[PDB]
Amino acid sequence: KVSEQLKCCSGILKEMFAKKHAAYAWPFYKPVDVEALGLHDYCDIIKHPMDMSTIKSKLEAREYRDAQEFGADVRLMFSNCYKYNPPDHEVVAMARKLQDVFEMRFAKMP
Ligand SMILES: Cc1nnc2n1-c1ccccc1C(c1ccccc1)=N[C@H]2NC(=O)OCc1ccccc1
Repeated sequence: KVSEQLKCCSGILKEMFAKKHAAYAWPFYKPVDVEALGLHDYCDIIKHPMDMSTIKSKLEAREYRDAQEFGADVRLMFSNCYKYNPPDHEVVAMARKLQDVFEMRFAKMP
């Protein structure tokens, strides 16, 4: 069961990285580069930063003990985005589009 669900989770992340979703997924590929982006207050507001590459590394290092732990990291990524940015921000619109993809696949896990 657990190995099966983590297998599915790897398939979900792979979909999220796929060219099909690149136009709204790209901001989540890597850790937020606060210095490059000039986000002086990002670490004041966001205590547990998360991104798709860190999630990929954690999967491949077999650091998730079940699918819900993986699920909580993905949702943390998205929540950090919603916490930091105003609701009308361009990056929030992208986050919700990508969360469409995640939530639909995640719910249909065996
Ligand atoms: C993820 C995530 N969470 N927040 C943010 N990203 C993020 C992470 C990585 C990369 C981009 C972003 C974008 C973003 C994404 C898409 C469009 C616009 C902004 N916006 C970032 N937020 C912000 O205020 O950037 C200022 C800004 C605004 C405009 C330009 C430069 C800097």
